[PDB]
Amino acid sequence: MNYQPTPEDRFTFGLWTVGWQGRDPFGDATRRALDPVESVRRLAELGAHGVTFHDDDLIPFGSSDSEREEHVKRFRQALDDTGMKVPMATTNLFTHPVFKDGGFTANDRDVRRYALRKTIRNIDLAVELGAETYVAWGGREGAESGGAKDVRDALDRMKEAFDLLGEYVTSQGYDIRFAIEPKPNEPRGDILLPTVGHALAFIERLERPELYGVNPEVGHEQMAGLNFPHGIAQALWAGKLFHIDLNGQNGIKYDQDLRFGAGDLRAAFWLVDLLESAGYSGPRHFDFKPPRTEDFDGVWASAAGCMRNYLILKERAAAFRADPEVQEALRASRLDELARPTAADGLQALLDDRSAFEEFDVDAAAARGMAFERLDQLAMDHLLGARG
Amino acid sequence: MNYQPTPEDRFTFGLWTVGWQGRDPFGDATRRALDPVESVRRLAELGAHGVTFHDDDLIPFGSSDSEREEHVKRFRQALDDTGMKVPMATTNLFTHPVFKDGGFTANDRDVRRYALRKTIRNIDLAVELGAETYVAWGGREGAESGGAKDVRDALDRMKEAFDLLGEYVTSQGYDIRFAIEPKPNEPRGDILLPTVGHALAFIERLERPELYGVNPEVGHEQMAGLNFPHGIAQALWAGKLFHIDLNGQNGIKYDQDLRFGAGDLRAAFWLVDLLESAGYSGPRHFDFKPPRTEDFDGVWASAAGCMRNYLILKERAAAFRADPEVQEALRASRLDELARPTAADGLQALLDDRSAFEEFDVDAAAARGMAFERLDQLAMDHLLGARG
Amino acid sequence: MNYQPTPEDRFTFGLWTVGWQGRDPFGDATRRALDPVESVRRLAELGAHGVTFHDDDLIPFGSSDSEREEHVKRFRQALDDTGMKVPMATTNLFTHPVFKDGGFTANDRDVRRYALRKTIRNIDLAVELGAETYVAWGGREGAESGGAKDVRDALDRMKEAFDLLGEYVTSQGYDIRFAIEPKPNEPRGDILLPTVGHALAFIERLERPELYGVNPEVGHEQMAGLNFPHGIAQALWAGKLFHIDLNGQNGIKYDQDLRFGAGDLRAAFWLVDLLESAGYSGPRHFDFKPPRTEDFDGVWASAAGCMRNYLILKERAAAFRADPEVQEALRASRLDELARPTAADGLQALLDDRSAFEEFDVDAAAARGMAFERLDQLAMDHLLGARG
Amino acid sequence: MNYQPTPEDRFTFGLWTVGWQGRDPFGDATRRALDPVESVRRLAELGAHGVTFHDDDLIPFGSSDSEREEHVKRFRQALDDTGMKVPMATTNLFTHPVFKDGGFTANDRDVRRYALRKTIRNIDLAVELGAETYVAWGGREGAESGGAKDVRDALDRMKEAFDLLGEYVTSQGYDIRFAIEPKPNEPRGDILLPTVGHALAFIERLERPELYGVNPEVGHEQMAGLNFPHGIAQALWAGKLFHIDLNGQNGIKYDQDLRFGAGDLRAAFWLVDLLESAGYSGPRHFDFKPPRTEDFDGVWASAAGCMRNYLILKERAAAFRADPEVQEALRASRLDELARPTAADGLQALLDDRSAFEEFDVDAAAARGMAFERLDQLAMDHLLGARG
Ligand SMILES: [Co+2]
Ligand SMILES: [Co+2]
Ligand SMILES: [Co+2]
Ligand SMILES: [Co+2]
Ligand SMILES: [Co+2]
Ligand SMILES: [Co+2]
Ligand SMILES: [Co+2]
Ligand SMILES: [Co+2]
Repeated sequence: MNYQPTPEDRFTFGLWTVGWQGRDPFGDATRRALDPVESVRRLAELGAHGVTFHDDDLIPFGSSDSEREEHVKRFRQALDDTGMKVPMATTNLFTHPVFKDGGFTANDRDVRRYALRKTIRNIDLAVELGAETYVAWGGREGAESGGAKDVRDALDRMKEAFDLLGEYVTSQGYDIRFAIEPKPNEPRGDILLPTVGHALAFIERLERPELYGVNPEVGHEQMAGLNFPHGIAQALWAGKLFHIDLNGQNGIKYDQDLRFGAGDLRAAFWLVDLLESAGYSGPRHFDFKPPRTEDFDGVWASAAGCMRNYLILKERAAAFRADPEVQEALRASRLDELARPTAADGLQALLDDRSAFEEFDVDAAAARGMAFERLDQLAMDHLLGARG
Repeated sequence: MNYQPTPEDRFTFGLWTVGWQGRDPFGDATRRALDPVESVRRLAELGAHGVTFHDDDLIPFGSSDSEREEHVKRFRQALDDTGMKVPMATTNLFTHPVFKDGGFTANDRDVRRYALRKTIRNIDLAVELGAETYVAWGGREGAESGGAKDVRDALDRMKEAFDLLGEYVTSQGYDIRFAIEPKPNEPRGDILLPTVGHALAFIERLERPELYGVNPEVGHEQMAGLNFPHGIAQALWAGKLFHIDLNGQNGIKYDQDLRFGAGDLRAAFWLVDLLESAGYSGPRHFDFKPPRTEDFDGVWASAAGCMRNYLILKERAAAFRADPEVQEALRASRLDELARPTAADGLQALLDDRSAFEEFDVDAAAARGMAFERLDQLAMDHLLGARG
Repeated sequence: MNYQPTPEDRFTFGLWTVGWQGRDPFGDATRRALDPVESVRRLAELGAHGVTFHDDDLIPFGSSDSEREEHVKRFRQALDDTGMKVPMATTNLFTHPVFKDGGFTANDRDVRRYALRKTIRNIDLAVELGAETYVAWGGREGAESGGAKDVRDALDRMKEAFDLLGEYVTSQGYDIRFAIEPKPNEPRGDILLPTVGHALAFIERLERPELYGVNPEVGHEQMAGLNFPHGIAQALWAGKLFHIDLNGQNGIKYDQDLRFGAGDLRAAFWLVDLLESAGYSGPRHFDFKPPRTEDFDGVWASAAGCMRNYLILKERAAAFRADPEVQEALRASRLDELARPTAADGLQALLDDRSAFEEFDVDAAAARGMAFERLDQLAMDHLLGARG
Repeated sequence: MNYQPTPEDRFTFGLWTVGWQGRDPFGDATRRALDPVESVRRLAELGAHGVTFHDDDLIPFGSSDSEREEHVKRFRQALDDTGMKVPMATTNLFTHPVFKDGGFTANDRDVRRYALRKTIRNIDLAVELGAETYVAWGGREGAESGGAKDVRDALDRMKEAFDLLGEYVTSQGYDIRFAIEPKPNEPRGDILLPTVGHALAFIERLERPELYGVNPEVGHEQMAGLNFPHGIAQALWAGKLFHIDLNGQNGIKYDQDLRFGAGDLRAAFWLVDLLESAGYSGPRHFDFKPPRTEDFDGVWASAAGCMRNYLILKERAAAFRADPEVQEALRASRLDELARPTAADGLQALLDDRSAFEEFDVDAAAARGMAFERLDQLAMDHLLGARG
């Protein structure tokens, strides 16, 4: 009863994930840098479907046009020699000191312009490598103080930037969509569009909202103490789940970026279930960070554990939904009733319905048990593979 | 140098605020119930502008049509005898056991219908008393487990309900708007539309989004560790700030509902500033709870403290923005640059601009100090009224 | 492969657990009160070992000496008719309004005295029923403001109270020990001795520290974002784990008090393991609250789920420690090295050891991988009962 | 009405504070390294009393015995040329990869020994420079997983290390005391002795507890959502407040280390008050991090702001305690009653007191208002310097 991941599973990893050197705010790198080529081969041997990357992950900052091509060529040969795909690409607008006050919302106008040019350059490369989704994580978009950033003005600059990026893509006739990755805080005191909710609402104000979705991260939403599965549900409801970042997070605190399955285990189970039941076809991205206490051997074991955890949860969730005893329980809880419209008969009908108010026995309605505990235990028994 | 609140200040209070009996999950009521009439007179004497209420706050649950009128009549005379106004009204869809699984998103269809009828009934009364805004806090909309509620289905029921309420109002030709009050958790494990961001995004999916705004609460947003001022800014940017609930909250934990000014003091200062600079004209509502450790004398002192704190912060914020030294600091931080468009020259222009990339000196740009600390200290000195 | 709990398991429940009426800060009771006798029989039929209670749970407040005996007599017959035991008893110093400012640390001296008398009265009854541990949860000990309570003075009153209780017990020659249950916040803004750490340190200042331990709660420690298993470990290390309260908690927020197993599942697994490996013999108490959305049928299902979850985790933890592959992994991580003293050779020896500094190859030491990820995946595979 | 700090104020700063290069987990250094000598002169000109440092802050890692002396000599001349003192010193057991699994609790025995030797070496230097307190922050002491560290075994190693350090100091006849700085998490998933409470309790298990205190940090305690002033109070009560680290923290999240006064402003006011009323004589250390968005000019402005904020709060707290109206309010709240013993008359007396139970009118006692809101508003008016 083993769970071997295959390319068909659509499991992808970021060059920065297994490529993390282990540099933390209070420690130095515990591992040597990994050549992108090596990562592409190791991941392929593990059963990955593809890899994503930041412009600065593939081509070192300040690289000449000659070096640039050379870096891309090598990467291209690796993908060809393995069959790996590049479904998503993003831009690094947070590392370089120049982005200390942000990229698209930096107070310095000259910096904002540079941010757009650096991004557009990568979008072109992303389309060349075959990326279908372009993610944008504004890690420096925010502030540590109250009078340091006018959110109203910042939002204007944020929209302007995204609007321009949409005009460029549509002008080049590129078949690529944008995905905004929200984050509550870190490395900034407060980051703009901190949750999936703030990102979804901001997208509705863009000139072409149909060109923007959302790339929510398990750990990010949890950083604010929110229910990731619930967040994902809303995104799917609004048809904006263009991509997703899987990982682990131990409650509220710094961005752990643990391997998928870690941290909130039950949350992971409910997430996989929703993704499988909703029919999510997007790639199963893994934005994690192998612990700095591990070596190269540990890094590969960590990544493999991510795909394995997903497969295991996927199996338990399927068995949980296919279990008649569970199907019967769902009905006992009225899960089927929640699906039926409230007033399909219309407003006037509902207004003239005495059974809805005038002659509604609230006493008897309130006495009805929801039987939610029995259903949850059935879900727990399935997760722990202990069905008795 | 005193701060006497006047009706012109637009300070409003909820009947449940100063009317709180002090019943907590681990204790009984420490204060006797207050007759709505008494609250309307005491608040008027304090300088309040008006009071808001839940259908169940003014007319006891199960009240006969005869009792109903009687309760309203008395309340109406009090408002006339004092000049107090009723700018906002809401429905209690959380107290009664019948709403143990929610109101608009309850799994039981019969309950959902009853919830809509109970609401519509109050909307009518709200329009009669002169309410301009109708708030909806779905305190029971959520779940304690994963398989107990299908967020996708729940969102459908939530939209259906709001859509119907919009049809009723437009059908009656009522000049009233809706305001959704988000809350992360409590009393439910997880409440739907937990943040201002989730509420704003959900509103964009309604048939008539122009009829729905947002009533964010200081404590609620803080319950998720978010930046309230930032949240309010986004709302104003999207022109959805129809109402606001002021109060205090000590970090992340249960809903304290402390008097305005308490908890995050700096957050309160930045909030008042934004509200005053943005030109917010809506009422300054106070959704607080006088500590159960206080008597009737303490309740009045608590409410008065709310209006006083706002007035004090309002003064400090005004002095902070009018201070030349501060105006000069804002320029040093490039606050004025953040206001200028990024690429007003257009996309093609930005693409052909070598000064934005090809010949952009990032080294010199990165070396520029933001001078945010000096600005923040200037803001701190103003708040503490210690300008030296 | 079922897990039937037996009295030998030592599973106990509080009268307030399954007896919770469902009264929340925003809702009324959804269930009718349960007669203590009924709870004692239902729990016995489920396989419980015994039940605990607050003085106010068994004998209604203000009960006459005649009523008191009557309530005790009935309870006594139930225990005899079932074989259930009463391993722990506690006092209710939080419900009654009189305790609005606290019990042992109330500002009013007359209240503090009353609190001690009310407690002593119950200690006597606890010893009569056969209780071995007396828990003290200071739910009202704290404050909502800074100048409302002098922690230094409060700590004095707290010690005085506990010191007096120790003198009473030793004077009566009672064979009962005290257990302090810490809680970060709620219902008070901040509660004294908020964590297991603060309680353990405060106990070291008591006249007879050997008479005081600690009754940590899963949800409480989690309310501050701490690692419960780690907290329990420290308690065991200091030999102060006299009792423990099991339950569930979904991250940081109000006190959920969910059934054991819920909330942090992985945390529960590590907790059970430590309790089983350390040899904890104390009773497995369950301080939970059946969701108000459930009826009497749901309450029993919830309680049963608590015992079942423990048994399942107990099995997985045992298999995880007995697995050779795991034993080998522990060695690879140097878990065995952490057990060997650092400088058993002494200080002088360590000072003269050139291999510890002068000739210590830190480069090679740092390159050694901890192999913690492989061990964690092995722990995960065991928990999910998916060993492949 | 300005607040010029003087050496008499006892304001100290860590070399790593104003020396922070700005390297974050998602960004590079935005500022060039500062020569310790320059920091000692700039701080002196600002009015600082002295500076603290880690062994690796003054002497670069791997420095030869010849380089070591050279670094110390220069530093010594700076202190002489300015009059600055070195009240505290600490060891860097977190940066070097060798300490990836911890220092004193590392699984590798050879690493633990090296950690002790590296520490002892610095203790000697600390005593030479005139340090009175030696702080120990176990930033790497913890784990990211459950089976990666046996807290029981780890605690043994932690005690062994501290015990040995106490034997070395007493053997050398050094007049220096140890101070343990707790931290909930970061950079490790969970750090041992996460709160002031866990550190105080662990110290009571040391061979010579009289040689160990506690160095609590404002931001650290807040990282767990605890009340810093309350934490400090308990420490003072146990006479273990040997040192303290001042700074700012915006609720629950990563370690911001903002300048003193920032983050929780009210918490800062109550802290200063307690420190001034308790008579704390220890140095007012500032463990902060100047925002990476600032230049050298901003760094100095940030540090100056720390001393200024303390002085301002110190003034407001003094005026708040000296205000008769406040003194009268404290009495109205019974703050004076909380100071009087509960049962000075003894146990037997309290047991025979019918006025404490038999004839205690709880009804009238419960009706008494605490008047805490009035007192808090008086405290608020004083803080905002708005006494009307
Ligand atoms: Co992350
Ligand atoms: Co991500
Ligand atoms: Co609230
Ligand atoms: Co509200
Ligand atoms: Co609890
Ligand atoms: Co408990
Ligand atoms: Co810190
Ligand atoms: Co520190």
